Amino acid sequence: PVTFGKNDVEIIARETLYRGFFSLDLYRFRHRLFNGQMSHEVRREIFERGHAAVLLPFDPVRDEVVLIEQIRIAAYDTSETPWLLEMVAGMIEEGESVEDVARREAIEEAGLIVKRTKPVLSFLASPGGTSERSSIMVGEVDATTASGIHGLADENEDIRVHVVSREQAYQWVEEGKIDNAASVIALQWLQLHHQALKNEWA
Amino acid sequence: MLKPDNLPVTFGKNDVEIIARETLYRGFFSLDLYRFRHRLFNGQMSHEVRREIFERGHAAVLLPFDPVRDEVVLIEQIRIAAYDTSETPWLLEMVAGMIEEGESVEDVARREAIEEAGLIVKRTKPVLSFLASPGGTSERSSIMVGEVDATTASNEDIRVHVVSREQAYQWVEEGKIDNAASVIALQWLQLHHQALKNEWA
Repeated sequence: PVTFGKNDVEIIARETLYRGFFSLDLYRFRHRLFNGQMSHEVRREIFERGHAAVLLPFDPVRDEVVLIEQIRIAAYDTSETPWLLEMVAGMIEEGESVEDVARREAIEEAGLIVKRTKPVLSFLASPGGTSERSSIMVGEVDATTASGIHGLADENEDIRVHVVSREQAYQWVEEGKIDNAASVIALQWLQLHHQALKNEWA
Repeated sequence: MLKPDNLPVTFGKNDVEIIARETLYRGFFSLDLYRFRHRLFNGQMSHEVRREIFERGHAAVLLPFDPVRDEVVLIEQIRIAAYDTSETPWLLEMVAGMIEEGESVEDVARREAIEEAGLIVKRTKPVLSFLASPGGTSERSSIMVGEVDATTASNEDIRVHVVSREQAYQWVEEGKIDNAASVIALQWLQLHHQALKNEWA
């Protein structure tokens, strides 16, 4: 299919338009057009916020999924509520692996000690404006052990764990009740592979 | 009075107060700082919270599906932001475009299908609306399935690719197609293709 590669791109320069917790960078480049010629200089403002590890907590025995609820203020303007039902996830630091970030986050966010893990899919959230890549892992979990609300809150990350059947979690995606990219992709993947995953982990 | 809306979540918009939004950078895309306070699960109100949010508008996405030939029409184009974590920045994607003032998702999807893939969409059906990455961006993308005749597909920036639905899906499985919009749309299609083909029979 795709034939053009990095040798068909000429990155002239990159600049940081804003640098705070996250960064907004300007990529200035030329690339090959489908007629074979090179383009003029193109400018693109890219949102740089590192990359993420996502963990789909799935209990094979109970056929349940563990969801974490937390506020995502960015969802405010286009959603009925900024509190979303999500997957366990966290930013990949230094030389951490996607598996260890996923397993560590399952402990911090859901109080779950993941057993067997298996890679799922790795996706670009929105290639047109952010470099962010998210790698999904499905982790074998015992849903009966998720933690509850924290008495003394972590105001940087206040989470409430929800345990639902796999079928209901999938239905909520179909219904738009779960609509963040990581959860949609992970739960759609589960719906497409659950019998095989259950048999494998049986 | 009317009963409140049902929420599968604990708190709603009335449980958070946005103090103000400050622009960190303004270009065609912007980076804002939301300052707010919100109820905590332990029943207390939080301290002010500050988050940087990438504001880049919202998009309409169209999965071109030919139910009779069981084919999908993909578009190929460079996405420079994919450069640092992909072998090549040229990605296989769905037809897509930004929704502007006074335009419906369907208007945009139908227009973009013509200018990106030279396709005249017949019936459309809403699939799913997703938040790309709510932890850092407000971007919302609404997906629709557009009924097309894959034989009528048709450019210096975008190349059209007609493949079978199974090929497109297998490419998602192997990681060859890995942008959120395409993965979601094609996984949706893989789960609903027979029902859809029957509906459009």
